[PDB]
Amino acid sequence: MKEQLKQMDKMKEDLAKTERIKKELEEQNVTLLEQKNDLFGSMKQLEDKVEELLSKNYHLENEVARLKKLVGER
Amino acid sequence: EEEMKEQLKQMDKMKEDLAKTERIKKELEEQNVTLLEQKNDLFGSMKQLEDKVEELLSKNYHLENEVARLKKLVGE
Repeated sequence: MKEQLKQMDKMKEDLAKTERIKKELEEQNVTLLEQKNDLFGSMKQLEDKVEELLSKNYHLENEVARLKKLVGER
Repeated sequence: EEEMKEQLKQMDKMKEDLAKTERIKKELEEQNVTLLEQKNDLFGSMKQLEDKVEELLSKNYHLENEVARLKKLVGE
């Protein structure tokens, strides 16, 4: 019966360790989900930015081309 | 001294509380490694998006200088 109290003593520290690590992982898990979400939010902003710049790029190409003719270039 | 059955059992419930917690722990490590991979892939896409943003900003800049040059050329 004495060894059990001991076997239990060790077991208590193992459970305590495993539990604390389980809690760290839960927190980590929560941080990752919120980080993936942040990246989705950032990509949506960049995609719209790319859209906007693309329109500006196409508009600018049309201006240059028109002005190229007007001045007799290339 | 017949109190042993109490802790001898308390011992058994602890043996399972430990196996359970370890099983959940390993599951979480697993899921977290997955989320980590998914987080990196997303991060990569974003970077590429950023690469595209810079390139466009750069082409547009050159293009705006052309308009400027050409306009000046017309006025001379």
